[PDB]
Amino acid sequence: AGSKLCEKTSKTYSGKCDNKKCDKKCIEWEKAQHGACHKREAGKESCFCYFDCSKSPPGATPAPPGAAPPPAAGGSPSPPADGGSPPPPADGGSPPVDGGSPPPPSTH
Repeated sequence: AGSKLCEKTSKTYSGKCDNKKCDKKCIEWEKAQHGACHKREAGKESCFCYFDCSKSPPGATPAPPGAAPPPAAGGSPSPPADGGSPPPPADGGSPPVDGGSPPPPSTH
């Protein structure tokens, strides 16, 4: 009938290599359970995700490439970015005069 684990190797991830993006994209594209990213081989970033398929027995026994997954690793980059900082109020010049000017936006 069916009962095992299915893992994807960025077979449809595309785009840059991120942390949450790799996982989200995995569950959004491959509807997996958990995904991760790793840079290696000519600097090529690969995304590996694992999700229960068919039934997923208590033994797991996924479908790896060669039965040799990556180490525990410890990367997952995600610096402090994007914290609420929209563009200025579109006044309208025509011709354009740059616009903006001080004071500066929020978040020092």
